[PDB]
Amino acid sequence: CGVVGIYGDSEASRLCYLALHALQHRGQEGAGIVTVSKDKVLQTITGVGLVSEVFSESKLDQLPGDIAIGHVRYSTAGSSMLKNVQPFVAGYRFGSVGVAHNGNLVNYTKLRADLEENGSIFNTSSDTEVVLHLIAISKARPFFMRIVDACEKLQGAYSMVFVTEDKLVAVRDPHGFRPLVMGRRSNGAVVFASETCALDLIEATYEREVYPGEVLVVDKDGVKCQCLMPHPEPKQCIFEHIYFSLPNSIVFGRSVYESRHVFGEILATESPVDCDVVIAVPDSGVVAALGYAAKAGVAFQQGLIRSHYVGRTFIEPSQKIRDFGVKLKLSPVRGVLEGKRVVVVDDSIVRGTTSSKIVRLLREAGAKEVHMRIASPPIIASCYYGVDTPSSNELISNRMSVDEIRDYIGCDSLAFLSFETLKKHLGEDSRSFCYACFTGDYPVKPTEDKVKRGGDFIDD
Amino acid sequence: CGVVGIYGDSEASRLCYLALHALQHRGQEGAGIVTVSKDKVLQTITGVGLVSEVFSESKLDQLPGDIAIGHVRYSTAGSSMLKNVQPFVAGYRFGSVGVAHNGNLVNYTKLRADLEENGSIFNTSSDTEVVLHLIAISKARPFFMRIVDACEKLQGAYSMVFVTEDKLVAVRDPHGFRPLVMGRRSNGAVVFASETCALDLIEATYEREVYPGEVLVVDKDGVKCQCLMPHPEPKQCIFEHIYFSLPNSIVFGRSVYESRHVFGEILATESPVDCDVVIAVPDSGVVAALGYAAKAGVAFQQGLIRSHYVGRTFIEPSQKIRDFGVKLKLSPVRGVLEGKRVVVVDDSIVRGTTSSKIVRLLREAGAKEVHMRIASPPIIASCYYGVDTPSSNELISNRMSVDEIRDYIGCDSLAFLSFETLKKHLGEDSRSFCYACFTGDYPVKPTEDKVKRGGDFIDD
Amino acid sequence: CGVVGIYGDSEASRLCYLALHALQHRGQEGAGIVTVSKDKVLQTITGVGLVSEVFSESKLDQLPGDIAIGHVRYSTAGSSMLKNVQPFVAGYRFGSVGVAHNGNLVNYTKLRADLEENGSIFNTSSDTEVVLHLIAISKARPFFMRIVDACEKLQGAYSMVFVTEDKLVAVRDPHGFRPLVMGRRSNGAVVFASETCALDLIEATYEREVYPGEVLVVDKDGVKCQCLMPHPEPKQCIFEHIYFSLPNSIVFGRSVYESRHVFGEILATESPVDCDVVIAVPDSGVVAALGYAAKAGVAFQQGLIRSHYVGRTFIEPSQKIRDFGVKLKLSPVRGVLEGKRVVVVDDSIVRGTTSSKIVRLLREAGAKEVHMRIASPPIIASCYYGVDTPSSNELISNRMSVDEIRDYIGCDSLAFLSFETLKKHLGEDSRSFCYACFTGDYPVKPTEDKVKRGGDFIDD
Amino acid sequence: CGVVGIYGDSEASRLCYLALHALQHRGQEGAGIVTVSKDKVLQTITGVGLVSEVFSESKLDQLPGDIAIGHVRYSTAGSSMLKNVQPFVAGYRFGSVGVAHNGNLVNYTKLRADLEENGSIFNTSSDTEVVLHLIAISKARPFFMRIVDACEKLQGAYSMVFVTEDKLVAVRDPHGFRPLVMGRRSNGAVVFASETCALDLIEATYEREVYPGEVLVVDKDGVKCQCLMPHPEPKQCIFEHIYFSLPNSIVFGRSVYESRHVFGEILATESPVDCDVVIAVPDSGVVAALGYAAKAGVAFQQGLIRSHYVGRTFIEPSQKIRDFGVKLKLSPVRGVLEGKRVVVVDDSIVRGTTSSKIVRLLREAGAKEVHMRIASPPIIASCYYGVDTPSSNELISNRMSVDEIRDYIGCDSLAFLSFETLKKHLGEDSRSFCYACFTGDYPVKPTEDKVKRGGDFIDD
Ligand code: SF4
Ligand code: SF4
Ligand code: SF4
Ligand code: SF4
Repeated sequence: CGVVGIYGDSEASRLCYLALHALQHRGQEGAGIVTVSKDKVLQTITGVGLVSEVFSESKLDQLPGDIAIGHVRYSTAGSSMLKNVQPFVAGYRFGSVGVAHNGNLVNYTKLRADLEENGSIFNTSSDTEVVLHLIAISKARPFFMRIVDACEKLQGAYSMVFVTEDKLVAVRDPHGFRPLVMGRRSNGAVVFASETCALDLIEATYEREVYPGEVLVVDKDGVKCQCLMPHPEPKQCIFEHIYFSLPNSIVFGRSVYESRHVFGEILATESPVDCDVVIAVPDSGVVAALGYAAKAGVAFQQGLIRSHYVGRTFIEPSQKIRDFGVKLKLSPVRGVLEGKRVVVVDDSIVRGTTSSKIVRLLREAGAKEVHMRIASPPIIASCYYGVDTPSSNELISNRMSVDEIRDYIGCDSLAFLSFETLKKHLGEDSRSFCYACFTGDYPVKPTEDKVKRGGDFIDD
Repeated sequence: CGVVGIYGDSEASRLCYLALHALQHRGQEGAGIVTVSKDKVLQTITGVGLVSEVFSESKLDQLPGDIAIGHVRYSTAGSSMLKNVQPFVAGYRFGSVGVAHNGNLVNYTKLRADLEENGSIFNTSSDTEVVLHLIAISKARPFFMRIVDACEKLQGAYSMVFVTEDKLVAVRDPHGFRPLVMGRRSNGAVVFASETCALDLIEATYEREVYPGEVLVVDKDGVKCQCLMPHPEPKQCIFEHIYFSLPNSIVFGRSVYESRHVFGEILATESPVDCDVVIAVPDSGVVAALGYAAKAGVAFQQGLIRSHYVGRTFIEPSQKIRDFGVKLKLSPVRGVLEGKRVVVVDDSIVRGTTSSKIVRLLREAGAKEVHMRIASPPIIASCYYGVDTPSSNELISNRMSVDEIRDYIGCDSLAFLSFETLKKHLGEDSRSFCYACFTGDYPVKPTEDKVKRGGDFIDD
Repeated sequence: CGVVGIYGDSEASRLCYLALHALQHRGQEGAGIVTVSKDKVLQTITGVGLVSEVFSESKLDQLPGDIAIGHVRYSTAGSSMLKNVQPFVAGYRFGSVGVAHNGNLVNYTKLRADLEENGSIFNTSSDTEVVLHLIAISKARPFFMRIVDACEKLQGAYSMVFVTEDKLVAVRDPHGFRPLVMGRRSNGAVVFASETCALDLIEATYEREVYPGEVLVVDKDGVKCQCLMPHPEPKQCIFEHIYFSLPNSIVFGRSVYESRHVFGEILATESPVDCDVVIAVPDSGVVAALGYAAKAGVAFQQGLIRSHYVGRTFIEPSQKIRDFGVKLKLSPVRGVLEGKRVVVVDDSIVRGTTSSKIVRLLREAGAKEVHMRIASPPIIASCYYGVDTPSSNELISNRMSVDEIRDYIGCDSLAFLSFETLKKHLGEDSRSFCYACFTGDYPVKPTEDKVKRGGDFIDD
Repeated sequence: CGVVGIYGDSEASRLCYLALHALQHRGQEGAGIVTVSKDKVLQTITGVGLVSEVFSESKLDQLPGDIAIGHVRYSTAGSSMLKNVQPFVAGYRFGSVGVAHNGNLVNYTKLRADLEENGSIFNTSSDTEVVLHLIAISKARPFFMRIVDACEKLQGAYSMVFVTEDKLVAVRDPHGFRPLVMGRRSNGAVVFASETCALDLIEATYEREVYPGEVLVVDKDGVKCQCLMPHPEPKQCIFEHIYFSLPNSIVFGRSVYESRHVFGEILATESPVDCDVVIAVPDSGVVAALGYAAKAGVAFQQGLIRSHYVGRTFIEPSQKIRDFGVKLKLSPVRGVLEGKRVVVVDDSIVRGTTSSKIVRLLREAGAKEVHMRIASPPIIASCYYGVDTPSSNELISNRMSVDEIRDYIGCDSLAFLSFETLKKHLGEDSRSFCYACFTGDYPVKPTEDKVKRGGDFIDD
């Protein structure tokens, strides 16, 4: 998912909408904005669909004010989602507060059961309602002290933005699992975003990361760090660099473009093969493939073309056209592929069902050989920190060998990025990253049965 | 507002939709349904607008199950409503529960402040969330005992339907302020509705009123009254008969058609005037006007015609046409009015602004005289029991005399229904009705500053 | 169908929209407007659905100008209509012209075949495209002379409004089959409409009928009758008074309210029966029923209530609820009907399927007897003049006797309005009306196989 | 624009929808389909917007049949388009016919004036209605002979597909200005499309080009060439290869991918400059830039990223952010640009306004130098053959020098593709291509004042 906050700008809702648009890749199932009116009321509008499908200019017009947070939401309920109320808003003894969260509370069920034992009710099963509940039972003042009280009980990943009647506060969990960054507009306006690309769009100059364990709060006085909670060696999600963030972004202080380009280079040195063309699975693996092509010394060619007009809800012929889902967004250039030995670069392999479709598509297009190259180590464990992966037995690198996956998807060779060379490339910062999906060893371990943060607002 | 519940029918969502349609007059600002899937999960879909604007056949298809409750909501936020989340659903230690409510908790702010003092948060400012909170902090079992526990702390009006993973329960407050009735379908299906007309549509035979102070619960065993909470002398809302319900309805055991027809008769005996025509303000006052015409001995004529295609949002010429809102739904028949002395019957006068528009419309249409007759006593005090009236100083009968209102709206005579003759017509049951809007004396008095239940899910 | 035209008003599109709304009863399948920009271009927007479903304030904004015509369209394709392009616009040697038509060209197929023989193509099968074709092959000048040339070849009914780059012209066929009336606004604005009620809404004072055979043209000079084409004794459609127009209207110089009230009176004198209540089928037959109740000396009671929220596309339970279409818009008042002998008044009986449903509905509501009274003579022949009736063998008065229809619909008695007493009530003007649907004798007879003017813009 | 036809498939409308989707780049302003029902009626549904915005599964369901043509339209009226009625359908003496056209009739106004002189009317100002008119006045039989008769009067570009009650015919004008290609499905189904990519999607194997001057007709007998009209030396649009078609396409027998890659190579040999990075303006110039990077020997990097979620209607901050239109779809990777000398490749320059925006965007992103390279010769003359270019004085290469454009857009160097080296690369086929937009010399010259085919169905 993705979060956004703006303090001190008369177009807070519009700028929040734009930054949510710039982060749309982080979550397509839902969107929402919460803005503080000049009379200090939290107006919220929230729906299922894309940021543009949820917000019209008519609706942005119903959100006047100087402060706003915004959330963009991923969900395996896909388009069959019934309700979405994130950013979550509530009222309690100290006023009104809304929160937008990106992450996953590992100890959600224990926290919820303990709160339920004293009569708490839950409108949604989302972590952010547990965060608000914890803040509410806190007896400390001011608001940031209650945020501190609440966060000390949370295990897991969280990057959050809170909005109140006159404050905007950003929180990054002590491990720093999830990206959060701060920028400033030409006027005093302060913005937080999940990635720097959202800052770039609305011309908020990137200033710094929000630090792991930090509680930044901006009000009339300005931006002030009012807590650097105790935090160990970091564990920032490596999958942000592998897959989840955009190449223009600078997440965790690194250029995502350079990460993926170097991954491609590593694949080419460490698992070369005679080939005539290097191509990508677009648009993800283009950058990595460029790097592979650079080291391998054979030219990159745009052998597959992503369609501009993909919809994700599309008609299919009655007489079966097999693999229509992919053929509706990937078109092969027969001129580039016919009779050639093709190295096709891609960013990962989880289920393995779509890689098979892509290999078949390339072969039907005239490819003589298809050598697959994955710009990531094999994914063996589930993510417990806020991005949905299937269960551990559904991960094809848990069931099958590398040679077995090679046979299953039907390609001549198959090579993953070596985990050890990844750590070598990171070098000094190799200790600053979570790799649980490649190793199986989690920095924060689940205390009982655990969940993916976003399902649906449908109640058991 | 209006509520509906169905237990024991494989088409629960569809039948709930139809009954909400049959109650659409009770509330046009929002609608919603909650249905229990075969796997015992509470699926809910809820939106702003009419029942047909909120529910498509596609969406009814996402609500399979045997149990469902439904709510249809009134709100002075009109079409500018941002969020509507009623019927309200939540999860707590004993499972999942949804509730639909019609009424008003007089002591909401005290109940909410006391709950806030122990760390409760509130997603909405609606009474029904307070009811769920109270149920949740109850330590009793079973569910109906917690309903009893919660209701003993509520002052005010409430007719509610609760749904859980396998039960449907109906609750009527001890004064019986608000209608609630029960009926049975051909199969075992049990339905509760705010008015009998919803029962009539979906062919659930009317069985009985839910009694004041009753907690009916239907499950696999059947319908069982499991509490008849202590209850004073009833105070059923007389405005259900004056204005709020449909003539086909039998609310509080009486035919609403007969109530309004007799009111018209009373107006004609007790305040006659020489006239040539008796007409109504449609479609509300047609029935009363018929009765007036009968007693007065001059013929009823349909002198105004309501338009079938009223939209409630509508374009207006830029060169202002005066009173375009009424002219867009009421068309006079000049043949019936030209040169005649007209007695025009209507159900009430609150603000008094539209009565003036209607008199002007009749005069422009050729009426020689316009004698206004209101099929209700003068409305002087605000309703504290779940249907929105303006504040007491905004009620024209608080500021002005009967003769003063006559002058302000511009008619030759003006007469209200005598309160004493209303009580005489009720006779034996004259003690069973709330009249606070005609007297000023409330059966349940507000403990502090008090609210109207509808609001908007926009947070202070 | 219904037509509208406005000349000389800067809000021509908005006023056209409003008048089309005021005529919405004439046709619900389509709508459209054509307005002349200040640069003398004919901007047109046209769609399937109601006037409000077709035109948004955003779309009215794309139609600036001083002149506009508008059409509202009936079609047996119902909501399954694929295209609608009426008002029809075209360009030809003398500029650009749009036309909106209400009526039916009896000799359409002959006219179209003769035009096809010289290479004409037809985008639609509508009469109005034939009218434009005929105007175009005319070699006369000015424009009204070409209209005259074209109309002399048309047999049948037509009330039309033409718009050009700077003129608005109204045409009524020599028999005057179809209503057309003219009014003036406060500024110079001149409007034509199918019924006076559309004039009344937008405050254009009714001036006069457009006369049978008249070609009125309004331009910068003003309104001028430039042709009173030869026309015989008129044959104005009696069904406008029986069914098609609104009671507020004055069609053909008569009050439709008085027509229907007198019809009710006639039914009561000429076919009385012992009864306890007189009721109507709402909203059509209320006026007639009032008159019946007046003569019969038993009180009218609103025994059925039309629903305000009828949709015409509505969900129905899977387990069969019989006659759900009617039960979804007509609700009986059991108090008015239980155990009583009911006379129910209605405006016609064509198919006879719905009268049976209504009788059954009344009986289920407790009626002891159901005496049906039809405020119209029996309909035996099809209309050849622009309002769709089923074929002659589908008309129940063609198959069955009066006593046979009585048995088929299941009522105790059944009585139609006597044709001879209808002619007596008309008196002097009894010669001025078409009665072909009651007699079978047509004033203008079809020259070959003939059509209903509106089908679909779907091509054979 | 783009055209599609399918004969002999029970899913003709669905397959037409998919092929129109695969051609969506050819025109975004409108879409439409015409399908022949089993009863031999031409059902058509047609609207403004994208293919997915125009067609729902509900609407495809209303188009059953075995034959269908489809059109996708470009229009400078953009989203402000009022009506789109293409594919055009009509009825005439020999039955019913629909046509979809891509091209431009140079002699439209003369053809239309001559047809107007004999009484023709025109619903639209589109060329395709003139084609239908000409077919209709033909006295020859069969249908293809009338097509031949009509085409002999047309000067200009046209690739058309006609549908009748039982035939599908394809027509390519004698110069072959516009692409049209034929393919076959697994069952007998025959499809025509503007580009091979539409064939590829729905698995119709590419068979051959439709030849310049050809009239192919497919019916029950099969595909038969029934006219190879006299045709000069071809003049196929070079802009199909420069800009208009997709790289997966094989238009005019050549791989568009190879054309653009070679153009990039030519730019690098003939106008080199010291640089550190080669980047493209996505996604258009990626292929050419790849070729440039190959010849120049400096690596390609994806220095700009096109946004996936471009909307073409989009909100903008009220405190103006400059160049928001481009910043909303192109994001620079600062890591790739900061301090580097950038060669940025793009496919053309017409107005020159957006190139300036892009250079500014690159400079703000840290580029030390910006060398622009255009993979096309300078565009000096307007296209008279069916794709909209501004007038000749609006083309920046008409006003300014190459060095002058370099200064105006603000880059260090600027180089266009040499026209002579383009002709050299074409070699044998250099005579088979229209270059009027680079030379000024037209193969077919306008006989009088001339138009762009798209317009809007708004009438003068
Ligand atoms: S388990 Fe994988 S996806 Fe989850 S935080 Fe760790 S590295 Fe990222
Ligand atoms: S105050 Fe009036 S409206 Fe309110 S419950 Fe009492 S009688 Fe009804
Ligand atoms: S046939 Fe009947 S409906 Fe038709 S014009 Fe004559 S009276 Fe009217
Ligand atoms: S003028 Fe240019 S764009 Fe037009 S057809 Fe010729 S080459 Fe193509």
